[PDB]
Amino acid sequence: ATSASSHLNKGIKQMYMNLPQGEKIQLMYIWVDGTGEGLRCKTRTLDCDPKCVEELPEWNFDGSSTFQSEGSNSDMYLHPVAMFRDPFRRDPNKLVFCEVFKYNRKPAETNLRHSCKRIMDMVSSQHPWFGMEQEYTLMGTDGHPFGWPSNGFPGPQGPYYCGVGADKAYGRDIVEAHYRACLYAGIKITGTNAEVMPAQWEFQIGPCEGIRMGDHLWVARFILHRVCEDFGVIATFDPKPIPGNWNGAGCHTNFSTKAMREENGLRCIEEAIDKLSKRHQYHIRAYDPKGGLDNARRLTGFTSNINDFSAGVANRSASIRIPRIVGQEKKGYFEDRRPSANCDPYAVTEAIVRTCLLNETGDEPFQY
Amino acid sequence: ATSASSHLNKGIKQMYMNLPQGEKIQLMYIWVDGTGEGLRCKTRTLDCDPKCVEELPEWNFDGSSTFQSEGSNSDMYLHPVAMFRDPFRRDPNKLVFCEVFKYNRKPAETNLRHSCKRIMDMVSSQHPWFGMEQEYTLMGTDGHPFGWPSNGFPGPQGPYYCGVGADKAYGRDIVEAHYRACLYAGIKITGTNAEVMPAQWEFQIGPCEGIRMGDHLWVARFILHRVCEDFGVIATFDPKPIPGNWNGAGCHTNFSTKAMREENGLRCIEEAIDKLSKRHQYHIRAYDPKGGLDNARRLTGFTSNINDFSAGVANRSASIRIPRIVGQEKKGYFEDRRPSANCDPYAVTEAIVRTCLLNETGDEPFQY
Amino acid sequence: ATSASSHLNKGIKQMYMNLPQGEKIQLMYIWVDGTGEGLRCKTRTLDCDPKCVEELPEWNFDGSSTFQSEGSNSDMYLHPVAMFRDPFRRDPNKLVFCEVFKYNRKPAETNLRHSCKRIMDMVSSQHPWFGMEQEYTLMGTDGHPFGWPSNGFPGPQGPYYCGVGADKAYGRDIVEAHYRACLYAGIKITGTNAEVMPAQWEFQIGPCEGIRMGDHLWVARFILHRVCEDFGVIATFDPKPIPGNWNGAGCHTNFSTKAMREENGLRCIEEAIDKLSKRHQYHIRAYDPKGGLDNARRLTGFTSNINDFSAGVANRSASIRIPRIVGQEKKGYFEDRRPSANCDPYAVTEAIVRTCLLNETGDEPFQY
Amino acid sequence: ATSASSHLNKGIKQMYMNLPQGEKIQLMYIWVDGTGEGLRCKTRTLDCDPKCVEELPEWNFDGSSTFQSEGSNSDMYLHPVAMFRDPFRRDPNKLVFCEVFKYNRKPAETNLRHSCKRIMDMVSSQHPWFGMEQEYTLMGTDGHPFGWPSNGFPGPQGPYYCGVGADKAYGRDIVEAHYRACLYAGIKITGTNAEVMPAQWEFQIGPCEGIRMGDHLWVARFILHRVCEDFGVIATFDPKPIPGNWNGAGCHTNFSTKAMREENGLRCIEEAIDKLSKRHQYHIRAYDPKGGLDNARRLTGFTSNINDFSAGVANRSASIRIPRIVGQEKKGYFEDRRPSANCDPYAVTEAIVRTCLLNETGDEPFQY
Amino acid sequence: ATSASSHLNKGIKQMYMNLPQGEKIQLMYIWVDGTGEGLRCKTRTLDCDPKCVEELPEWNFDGSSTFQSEGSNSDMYLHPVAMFRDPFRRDPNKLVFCEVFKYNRKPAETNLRHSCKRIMDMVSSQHPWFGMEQEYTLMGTDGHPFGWPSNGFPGPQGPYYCGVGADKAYGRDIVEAHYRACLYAGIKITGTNAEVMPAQWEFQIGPCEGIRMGDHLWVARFILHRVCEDFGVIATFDPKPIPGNWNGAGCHTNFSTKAMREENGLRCIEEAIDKLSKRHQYHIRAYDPKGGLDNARRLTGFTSNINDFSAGVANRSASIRIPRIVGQEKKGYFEDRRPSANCDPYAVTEAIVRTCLLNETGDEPFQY
Ligand SMILES: [Mn+2]
Ligand SMILES: [Mn+2]
Ligand SMILES: [Mn+2]
Ligand SMILES: [Mn+2]
Ligand SMILES: [Mn+2]
Ligand SMILES: [Mn+2]
Ligand SMILES: [Mn+2]
Ligand SMILES: [Mn+2]
Ligand SMILES: [Mn+2]
Ligand SMILES: [Mn+2]
Repeated sequence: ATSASSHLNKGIKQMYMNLPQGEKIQLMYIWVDGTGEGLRCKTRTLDCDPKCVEELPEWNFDGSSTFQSEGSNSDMYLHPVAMFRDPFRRDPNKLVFCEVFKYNRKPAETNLRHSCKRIMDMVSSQHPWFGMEQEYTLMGTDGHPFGWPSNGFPGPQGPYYCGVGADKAYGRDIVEAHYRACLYAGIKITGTNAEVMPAQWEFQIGPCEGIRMGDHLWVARFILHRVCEDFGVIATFDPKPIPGNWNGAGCHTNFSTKAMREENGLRCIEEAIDKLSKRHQYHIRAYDPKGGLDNARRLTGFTSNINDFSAGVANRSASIRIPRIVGQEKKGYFEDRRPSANCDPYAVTEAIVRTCLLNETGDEPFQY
Repeated sequence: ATSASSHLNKGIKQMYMNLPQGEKIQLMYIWVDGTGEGLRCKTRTLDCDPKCVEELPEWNFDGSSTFQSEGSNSDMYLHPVAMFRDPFRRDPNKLVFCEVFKYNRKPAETNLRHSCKRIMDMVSSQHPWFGMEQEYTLMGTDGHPFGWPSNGFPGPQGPYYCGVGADKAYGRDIVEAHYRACLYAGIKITGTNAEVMPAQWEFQIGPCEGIRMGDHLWVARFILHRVCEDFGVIATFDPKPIPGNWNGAGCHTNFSTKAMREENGLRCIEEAIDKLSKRHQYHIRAYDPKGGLDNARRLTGFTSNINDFSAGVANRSASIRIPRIVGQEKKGYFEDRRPSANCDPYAVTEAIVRTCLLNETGDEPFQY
Repeated sequence: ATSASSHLNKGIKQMYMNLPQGEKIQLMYIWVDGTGEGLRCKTRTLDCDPKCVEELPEWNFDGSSTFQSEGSNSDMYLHPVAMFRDPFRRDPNKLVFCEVFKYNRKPAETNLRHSCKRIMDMVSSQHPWFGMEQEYTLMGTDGHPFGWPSNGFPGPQGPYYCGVGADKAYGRDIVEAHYRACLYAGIKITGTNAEVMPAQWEFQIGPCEGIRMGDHLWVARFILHRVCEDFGVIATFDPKPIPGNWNGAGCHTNFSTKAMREENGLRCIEEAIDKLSKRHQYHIRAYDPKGGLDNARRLTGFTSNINDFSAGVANRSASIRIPRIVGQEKKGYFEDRRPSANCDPYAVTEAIVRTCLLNETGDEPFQY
Repeated sequence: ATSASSHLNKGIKQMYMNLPQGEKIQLMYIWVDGTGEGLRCKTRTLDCDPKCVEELPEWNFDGSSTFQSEGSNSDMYLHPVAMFRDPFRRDPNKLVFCEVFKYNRKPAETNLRHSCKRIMDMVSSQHPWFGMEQEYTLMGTDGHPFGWPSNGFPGPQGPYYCGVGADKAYGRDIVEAHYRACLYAGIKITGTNAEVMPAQWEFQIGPCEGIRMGDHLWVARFILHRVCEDFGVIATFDPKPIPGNWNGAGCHTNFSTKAMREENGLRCIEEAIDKLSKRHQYHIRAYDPKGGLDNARRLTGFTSNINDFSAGVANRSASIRIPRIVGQEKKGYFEDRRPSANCDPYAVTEAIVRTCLLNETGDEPFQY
Repeated sequence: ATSASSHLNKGIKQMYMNLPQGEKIQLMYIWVDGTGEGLRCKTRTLDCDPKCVEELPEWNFDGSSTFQSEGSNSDMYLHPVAMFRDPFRRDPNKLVFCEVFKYNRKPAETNLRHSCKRIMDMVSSQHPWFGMEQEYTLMGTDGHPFGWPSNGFPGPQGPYYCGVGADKAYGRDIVEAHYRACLYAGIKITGTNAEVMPAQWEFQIGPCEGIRMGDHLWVARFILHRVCEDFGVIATFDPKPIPGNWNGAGCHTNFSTKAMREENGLRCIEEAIDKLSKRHQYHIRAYDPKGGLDNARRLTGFTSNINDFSAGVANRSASIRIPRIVGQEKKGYFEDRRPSANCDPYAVTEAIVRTCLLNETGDEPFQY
């Protein structure tokens, strides 16, 4: 069951997009709404052919329509912070991820990018590298996963992981289109695979230094949403898209700095793991938009326990996993398997840096 | 009845694949899962534009999701061994067939390529050439062959063999696409034809010296699976896809060495045939993933008998067939008609070489 | 009602065929099965880029699957005799019409091309030119003509002959595609038209000297079959596809030699017509694969009578028709309207030459 | 695929038929058209409430519309000869099988009942008893058997004979309704079963003395036609409804007289069998409306050969079969397995009586 | 996916069955074909209104069409042995379960009722009571269980056992109709329930002394088949209708005699259980038509192991279960959980009596 807009003749759209647009450039403005998990987009025309993000002009939108402000002063300004080519409108047009701001220049409630960027500007001396493996479930318009039998379930799990075939991988066309669009847009995407759950996939955004990780992950999520809209399906980042004995959707996070990637860098990995063991409660609170409510359906064991912390080397069921190659070479990175699929990358990255590099302690972040 | 993902608009996918990806290269990693008949695929991005297979980096995957390992140490490393262009992502992207290894560098349970490669490295002085004619049945998502009437059977056998017409060949588009993809990828494919059973086809991988035969056959199987996934059907290698008076799916194997292709080389053919007559039980055990259980439904006579060995010149019903041209010219090769359609090419090729060139005897292989 | 394979997404097939195949060349081998009216095809890969037909290698196939041989020695060799470009695989790939031979080099039962070629090698001094107007009926997979109402008939005959419009010509796309494919392949096709019966068309293969007529007609029939398979319909050459007051499908034959096309050549036309009047029974026996059984449903008068011979100038209902322009100019050719639509062109052409140029008499052909 | 009239709401028809009609009585007049295998029906209202057939009035119809007469004098009179209750209009209304007569009181071309009744009036002293097992194929409106897969065939023969289950018996509702209607109408029906061919059934009309056999069989055929019309399918009496390896539809005939059912009556069975052996050609000519043309597709062996006569005890493949119980008890009847399913019962019964009781000889019947 | 005959308008069938048939009585003859698991039915008309089974006449049928005899003497006689009212044709018509016999009065290959009846005539002094709980799976015409999602599976097992609701019980209408038909026909049916597998039900035939158990169970199976045919689904008695983690279909058997139901009758239960422990191999061979081949897919543990025998009190996983109430009261019966769902009740009952009451020993039955 696909969307009604998907059944429109795409040949007409291809013919219309084949027109030479000319000097005019369409700038698609992207930002995060008040829910903290959704995205919003609207386009504008610019004729100067800009080169840098700082050249792009500020924009404003009605925040009362995005669950971001009341009716008194509902106007919210958009400050561009990321600059990417548009894969749905080819090279001349561009994708613009923006930072939401209130009417009085204050950061919005869901605008975690301001604090995240401040933290990484503080810690840039250590060069923190992040990589997050977003896992999403391809769902039809009917609320059930794509390709799943009507009013039923497919076979048991096990053949679907990284599977090839009509009965092993559902909606691979969406994944291929999203991969090509992310490569075209300049998103630092490293790879993709099919997860254990059928119609559930994964794409790994590559090492991005600091705020670039959150920027690239958010733009990749928007690109995936637009590709699924073109194909007529819905990509949901719910941690537990289907209750029962089905694999949950999570977003593991890899963390590494200059010392952790240097020779004999395992000691810093142990220090970071101990700090995360100390701040497990804060991290699990900050690893999803609902403060652990959504992640309680994925990290239920039977995925590490939500209420119990555990770490180890090459442990799939541990909250923090050290790659076996990292332990063998005594250097590399460590993977945080706690964050959910709908987690805000800015909050996750900020919490990881605060616990590791800033030695933060307590139950609340410290304002600097 | 095709897959639900097939009904997605392919024009959108074509438009997205028309984007210039640029310097980034997608490497699709392919390996054999724990079932020994299925295949798994997942992709990664590499920016160095590699030339040789040894340059490609090693990868790891969760073996517990592919019926290959337990939960203790479920990580399995991937060692690339074959290097091919990607027909589904054009020239810059590549297909990578990999060798599965355990966490402690030991070969996996289904990783027969290690022993096969060792054997052919031993016997490379004789230059063994192999060619296997894989026969597959095009099945819809409903478990019945493609193009077959709903809840029924088509006309009797005889018009469908190498037939041309709407009512004589089912799913020829898949066969043409697979042939073009195999030619593009560099797979040494020689030809194709429609088998006696409707919707059942065949493609013959050409003479490949040693381990290249298994590599090319496995990559061709993966390419066929991906093409059928694109078209929305399922290609099954079951030896007896439909019970009753319907032709079974098998994978005949041609074998030849330097002496067997030389002048007056028929004597070596007789020696090899006698050795296979001696080791019929071992060969029939090693000619399918289930140790003769699957092949018991195809080689039931009425196809040579599974429990009875027979060989001859230009004999269709014999286990080993000498081509009539080979007998006329007193040189050439001989065909082994016993292996099933789901047989692992590595095991078949290794058994043939062990019986012929290594003069192996007994009921178990000898470890060197 | 079209075939289930037709509903497959052809965009995927176009994308796969857009790949550059490279140096490898696919040779599609074509031959006539044991029924004498059907065709069989299977392809092979050749890397030498051949120029002439004699360079192409011989092939073999299982004759027991084509109603051509018993189980004792079921292998039948294929000897290429015609060389054509492949319209379904573009210029580098080629179509190969082959001559079927038994295991002991003897011509097959349905291999009339050997005797036909011998006869025309004998009579090449007179330069016999032949042209046959094959008429076929476009039928869906349901056994009823294409575009005909479900469980019914269209309007009465008369508007459909050479008609233009949605309600006047059924399946014109197949005819256009077949015409383009025949022109691309080098088939000497002269024209096409819609016959009186709806969904029944006709294409006229042009003057081809001797065995070339049979070769080109058979290759054109195969190309039509493949085009209909691509479009999902079935092209039947039955003489009476639909019983009742509907036009039958026939294949008229034009015959001319050097003297018949020369000045004052009408006398040779009268001599040939008298010889055919003498040998009407032999010709009507040899003008269809069933020895007049199939043609008894078309040549029933109400089309000349099957049991009565008649000839004249510009007579539609006569067995032999002299074109009015030929009579006016006292030179040209004459048309034989007796052969059926499923007639073997080799047998028809051989019988015509034997009666006209070889002055054959009796009820059986004379072996030379 | 059922008829369009079948999809009409039958609840409305039931409601309308629930009305009390009153004193008026509907008389459905039945007769055989010019084809000799079809039936025609039209009704009239009579208010006298008749008791005997001779009371019913004569009727007339346009014979030019039933392939029975030319346009000069196309009126044909109907003479009622059989009297039966109407199962489609309940007890007060009646079914009337009539005898067709020309304008000049001469019997029609297809009116074999006159000669048949004369013969049995001659031979009534011997009390000939006849029973014919009509076998019919339930076909949908699309020309393919009922319940058969679209554009295909069901499983092989063997499970369908007298089968019970959804996949073993097709259209059993029609058979049950026809059995109930025949029992209600007074037709001497003995039993029913499912034949080897799927959707092919059989009903055996019981021992009827003389002309009553033909009358009851024709009325039963009409009742079956009307029941199939109500259900929306077509009951065809073609001897070979589906070409190939499928069971044909035939109408075996049992014959017995007073001496043949008496003690030590086997000698008369041998005499009758010898007479039928003598007159096999006449019988096979007179056992179908087309003079053996239709039966040539059923009695092709592989059913006794059409051109070869054979008889025996408990022989299924013999033209004449003596039941094994009859041979054991030295009395009873013998079965004639030659007549086709579309045979006229009057002609079959008349030929059997002429050969057995009247000792007729030659190639043409003798007019008395 | 239901049968095409199910979509016929049942209002017409109801109207036709509403006719008063009168004095004529339809006798439906039922017997077991050569497969040993299927059933066959065909009807005849009798006008004497019989009271007892011995009054009914013998019948004959073509055994070559039921996989029961060769073509030499294919006639097989039917001897009625059970007498039941017909629920599909109301009170006047009757159901007749018959005993198949060869042409020479010898019992057929699948006619186990003769030996079973002889054994129970021998052992009638002890009054053996049997009750078998047949479990069947309601399957559509497509080969998948009724109500299951197309190309998929429903939720996991556990809510479906004896469930009530649209999503908990599939095809309850068939079960209710079958229960009513069995009660009407006089079948000693005790109860019904829905098994763990969805669309899989169970009906328990009550205590029937000796051969009556087999008779009633076979007639109940035929009634279930006819009811499913009316509703358009297929009732399969396969031991493992769906491979995987789904409950298998079995037919447990309760056994009790006069001593076992008397006071302090537990000792005889122990003796019988010990005898069955001794003869486990013979029983498991004789508990299905395929000699343990079918039951190997159901009794695989994970249902007691097929190769391991075990017995106990109130043990679900044991081959022989003593009911807990029986152990508490020291009297009653014991349940044999080994027989499969397609088991012949005659063979099961005969084996149980031979092991228990006749003290049979060895690997083959002893002919008396
Ligand atoms: Mn992963
Ligand atoms: Mn991972
Ligand atoms: Mn082959
Ligand atoms: Mn072969
Ligand atoms: Mn014309
Ligand atoms: Mn013409
Ligand atoms: Mn019969
Ligand atoms: Mn019979
Ligand atoms: Mn139970
Ligand atoms: Mn129970």
